Amino acid sequence: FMDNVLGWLHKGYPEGVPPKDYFALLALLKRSLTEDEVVRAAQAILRSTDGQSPVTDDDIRNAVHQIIEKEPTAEEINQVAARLASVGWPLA
Amino acid sequence: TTTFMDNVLGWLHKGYPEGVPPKDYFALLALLKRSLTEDEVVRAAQAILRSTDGQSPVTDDDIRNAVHQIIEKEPTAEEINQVAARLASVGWPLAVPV
Repeated sequence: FMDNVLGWLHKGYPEGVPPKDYFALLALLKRSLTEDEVVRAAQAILRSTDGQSPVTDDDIRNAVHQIIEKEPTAEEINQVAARLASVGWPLA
Repeated sequence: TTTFMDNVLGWLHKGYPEGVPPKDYFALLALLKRSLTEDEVVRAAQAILRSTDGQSPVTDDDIRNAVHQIIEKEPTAEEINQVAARLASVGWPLAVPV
């Protein structure tokens, strides 16, 4: 797994995951951006950045949030980071 | 889909009946994200293809057994799915979703 998914899990459930939240947890873990959402998110970053300053997880989270209008998961952020990497955009 | 979640949720409730403490997040995520390597997928599909003729749709049980022999431990839902998907890429009759 990616390090930030584990970080995301500690952030979301700082004192443990109670059994009443198992469905919510797994549903969130399963969630991903559609191809069209990944295109829009990467586009949004490219529109707002110069290609020198490395793009941060926070930058990507904000771009994705604006698009899906809800708190992004680590997996969603990573889809966009991957896409930006495919066009050589610097990543933090 | 619904069945994927049914299966993982059933597993989670059984493995962690009183909750998942933060010390077990590493182990939990490792299991949830565990996947067959490409070469393991190839080997599973090949063993299944050798022992079936299409008159009997490949079941979850068929795939589970094939993957178990390869990885030498109980296969997860995602590992089973990877093989079902590979089999579907050659149009092999499947009982299970993908």
